[PDB]
Amino acid sequence: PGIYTNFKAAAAERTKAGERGTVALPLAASWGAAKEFVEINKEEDVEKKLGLSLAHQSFLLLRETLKLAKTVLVYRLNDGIKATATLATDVVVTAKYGGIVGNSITIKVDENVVDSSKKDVTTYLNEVAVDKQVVGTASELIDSNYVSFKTTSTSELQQSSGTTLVGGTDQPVTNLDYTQFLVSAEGEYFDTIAFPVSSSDVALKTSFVSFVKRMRDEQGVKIKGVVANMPADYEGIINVRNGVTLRDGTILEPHQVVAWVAGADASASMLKSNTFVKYDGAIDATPRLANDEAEEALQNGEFVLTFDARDKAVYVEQDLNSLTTFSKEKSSKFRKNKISRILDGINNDTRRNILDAIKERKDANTDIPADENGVQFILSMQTAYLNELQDSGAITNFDSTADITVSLNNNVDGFIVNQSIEPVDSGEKFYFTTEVKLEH
Repeated sequence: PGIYTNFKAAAAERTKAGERGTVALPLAASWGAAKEFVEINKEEDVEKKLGLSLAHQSFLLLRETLKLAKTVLVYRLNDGIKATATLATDVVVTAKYGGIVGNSITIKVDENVVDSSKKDVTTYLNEVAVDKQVVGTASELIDSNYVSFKTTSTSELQQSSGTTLVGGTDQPVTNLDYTQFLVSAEGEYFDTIAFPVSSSDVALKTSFVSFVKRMRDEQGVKIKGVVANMPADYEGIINVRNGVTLRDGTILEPHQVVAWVAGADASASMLKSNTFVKYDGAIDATPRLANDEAEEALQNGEFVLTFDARDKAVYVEQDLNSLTTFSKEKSSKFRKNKISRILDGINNDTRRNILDAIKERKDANTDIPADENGVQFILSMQTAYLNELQDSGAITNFDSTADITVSLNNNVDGFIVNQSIEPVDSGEKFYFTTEVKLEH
């Protein structure tokens, strides 16, 4: 227990096999917070939080993401009119959220059998009860995750056989909504973010790539972005090239395939790449690419899917990112996602594990001092982490001596952690320096 085991836990979490990553996915639904995220891990979550079944057509992309992602943070792009209706006598009942899902809501108020002085106000959603309240007066009605009662002066709860709400509607998705999605994305913890925007508007795709560039190289949060046909020449973006065709015959354009790829990158282990990973459910890659086109594509940092007629399944040609223009600073190695996932991860954990210890030592009233003892402490901690990654086989040739160093922020108000790590298969140690401030 305590900080220590947490640091090892971190690295251990990085190699653990099984359900993984959580990906932020923008979608349009007919029910929900609107301009806010919704966390879903189980199929039930979908219906309970968005009013429809996960099998609905509205969640096509969602399902594709869930094919490999453990968690999906769906953001409602749109919004809509809230269904309404007047119950018995002046009892305005409006749906909680906006959207056509409110039109499936229906309140049936009867008389109480265990007390003739009260009424049995129940709310239905598609002929299935979801909220029942046994109240005496209109005021005793407490708002639910489905309705909102408005008690007025002339309020009289008359028995009703079944009055249904109406007027629910959802306004189509505007390009503005996608911008707001990137804004709310700042306050969410996810591994990968998908941008299934239509290949039409180029501006959006650009503003998306910028958003990712900031998050990573400016805010320090090393996340991955996925867009279709968008050579951002940046190691933080995956450029999906082609699409696929599912068994049921449905055709998925590359801008849709991103949904899957997002979950694919988000679930990938630090030890395993995504090359030769099959796209479960896809019977063909449309369009297909000839050897020269493919070899060409890869050369340009494109994430391509190829159909293997032998095993009759489609798989990832190579887990690469849009980065093409390399250099002294960041070598070519940075295009290969495997090497990147290790690096990104490391850094990411370095900063969070340090922050946790900070705000944890503070809760015990033993704040980590900005002196030599503080440095040593953190150094010793990160070291445990680093070694763990070596043991789990994520990184090799790690010398606790000249590979990790910690110092003061020059303003003695934070810690600077410099480290040279080497991802398993890649003869090259990379230099990484993360700064953590005692008070953010």
